Amino acid sequence: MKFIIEALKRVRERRPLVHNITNFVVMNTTANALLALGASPVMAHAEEELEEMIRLADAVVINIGTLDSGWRRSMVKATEIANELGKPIVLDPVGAGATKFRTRVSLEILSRGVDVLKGNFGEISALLGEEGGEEEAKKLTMNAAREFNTTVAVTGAVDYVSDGRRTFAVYNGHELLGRVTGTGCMVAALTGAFVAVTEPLKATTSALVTFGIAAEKAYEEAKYPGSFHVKLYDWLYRINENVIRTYAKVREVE
Amino acid sequence: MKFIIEALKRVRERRPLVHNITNFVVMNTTANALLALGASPVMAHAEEELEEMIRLADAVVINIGTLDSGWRRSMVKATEIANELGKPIVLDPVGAGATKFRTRVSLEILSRGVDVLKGNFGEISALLGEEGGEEEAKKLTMNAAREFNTTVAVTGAVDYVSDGRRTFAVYNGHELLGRVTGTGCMVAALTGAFVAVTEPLKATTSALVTFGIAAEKAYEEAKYPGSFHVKLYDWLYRINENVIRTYAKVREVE
Amino acid sequence: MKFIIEALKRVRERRPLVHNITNFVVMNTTANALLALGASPVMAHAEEELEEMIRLADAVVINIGTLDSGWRRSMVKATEIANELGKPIVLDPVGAGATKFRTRVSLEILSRGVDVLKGNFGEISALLGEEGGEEEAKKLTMNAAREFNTTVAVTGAVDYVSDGRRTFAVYNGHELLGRVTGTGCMVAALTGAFVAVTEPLKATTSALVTFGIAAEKAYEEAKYPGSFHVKLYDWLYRINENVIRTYAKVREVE
Repeated sequence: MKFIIEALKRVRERRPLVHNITNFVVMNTTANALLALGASPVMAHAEEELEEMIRLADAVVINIGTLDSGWRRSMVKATEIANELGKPIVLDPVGAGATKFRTRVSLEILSRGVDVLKGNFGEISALLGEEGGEEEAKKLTMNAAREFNTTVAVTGAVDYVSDGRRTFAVYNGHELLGRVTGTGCMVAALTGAFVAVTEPLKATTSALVTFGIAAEKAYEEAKYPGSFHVKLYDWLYRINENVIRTYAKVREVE
Repeated sequence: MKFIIEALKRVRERRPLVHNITNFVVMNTTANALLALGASPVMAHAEEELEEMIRLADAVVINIGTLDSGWRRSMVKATEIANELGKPIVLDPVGAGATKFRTRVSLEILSRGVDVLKGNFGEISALLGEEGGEEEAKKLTMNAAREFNTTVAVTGAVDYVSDGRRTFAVYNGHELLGRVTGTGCMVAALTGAFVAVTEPLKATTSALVTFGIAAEKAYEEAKYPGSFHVKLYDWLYRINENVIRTYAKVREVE
Repeated sequence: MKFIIEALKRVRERRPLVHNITNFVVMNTTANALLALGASPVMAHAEEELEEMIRLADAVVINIGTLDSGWRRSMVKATEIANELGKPIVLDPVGAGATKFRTRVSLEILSRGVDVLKGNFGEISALLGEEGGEEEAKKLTMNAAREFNTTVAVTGAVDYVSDGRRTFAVYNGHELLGRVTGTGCMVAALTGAFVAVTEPLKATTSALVTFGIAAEKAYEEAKYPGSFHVKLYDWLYRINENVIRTYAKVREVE
């Protein structure tokens, strides 16, 4: 899809700085994913520097994977600062639905407003439920997008992305991603780079297609978890116009 | 050994959720080790969600590698919650004997009760000493198991595992593991998966044999630290009945 | 250069313990870099064990990449403890100049005294400016070294290291390092190992040459970010006298 190739080019030409207030398991992993793609990561959470860092950044990615009271304070404050400045925010509600704490904090951030909400079926369904696979996943994506007035992506074998009016289905990816931790978190981080250079719906769709293709390419070279993980970074770096043209599996729905 | 092949099969069929309250150096590393083996990891420490997360989990792994007062509180509380629910607990006393703080916290957790205590000679000897290589390592393993009323593993060139009555010696492994950080921590995390599906003595022995074989297989493919580390995950995923049958080096002692 | 080959040999013969109070993104990464080189890492920050850990260590590496009020307290206390004991300190002012918080904390640590200050042009220039490319980088390195009464390294395409009286230029390295996060942090950690066995100027210069060569060797084997990252550890382990003799690009300036 044309806007995907152009978005990737924009990310690499502009080299956006993506501020991550993320979890301990994906600190290095999402930073390297961003660098491989062509963006620049910065991980910071101290309330003493949140304003200056978010001012410096082009986008903010919030990941609650390993949150606690201290990080929650930083994440909520960051959301308020980013919204005041108009810096796009990407939220990955890791574990929402698993514990009330995660569901509560996710809704708290969503109440203030984010630009992209990205999670799996269970996480997004839990958020929409508390607040109030294909056809059902598509409906969930749309309802959540309207409910939270933002662009939502419900990831899965087939990913669905919607801003409430338009919807895209992404078929790229590989099941071995299930054996590498924080892959959805990598997508959230990459989305941060794309949203810095293009609107939310196209940015998130572009992130899913790009990462999904990288996963397919990585598997071609490595059939096992360890080597496969390494190849993900290789392909986030190597993916280009020709690869997207030949591997992209995405369509607009409805 | 037959119970090892069966334990591995059980881990992969049941896909247990292993809750880790661990150290910053091994967050990603132990999560990916668990995923490669066939289990599911979850890293969480917030006191606001410990009960719900431990309720969700099938086993709890505590690693004090980078502890502080805040994490200590979470670890002790987790131990009390897990014991009330009957969820097996694996403790890796990283650095016990190196600082009083680590020795103290380890004994505090052991006093409440764990199902598996796993560490090297120095760590376990320090715990047994404060509380109160082969032949000496074997005796240490046994005395510690009776002292702390649990299954203990003293890792080394040859690993010893004992529940106080029975003891096993594991000869699998490779010295290059000494050049990859947190490998013992990987074993503790994997033990969490095994203990969710089989009793402590067999679970820990199975974890040591499985990881030890993965280390041997990884070295066959990679002779240097970086590439060797990557291959560990590949083999935790590839190891199967035939590999265990042909590579396992384990025997019951006494 | 002869003192580099000898320093590397000393690191591997003595296997120094390098205490790191570092950032979340480089926890595993710097630990494995140290192990590959031949040193032993230990990551600890709890005020309850700082004294015992620094007493145990041969050098202390402080990295403010993901600091907060809690870690700042630990870092400042560690600096005071290390100086009282005479344990060499390496400071990597990650992000100094980006936020006042990072600049402030860096200067606070520098005021108490460190043995090696290592950062890029922007970070060191911000510290020297607040306190008060080649020719300019060289002048910066020298002025900063005299200003902070320590050995300073301003990293870049060409690295400059000076203790205020003597200066060295390092030409080794590869641009792909820009696509792997925390590479400068890896150098700071390695410097911790070298400074434990040789004086600051030679230790830092040796660290830059060794890592720079590892980068060149890694690129020869891997042209993409993921695989390249893995090969860095392989070569920190494989580099030896012959490789240094044939690849080293370093000279004393002035």
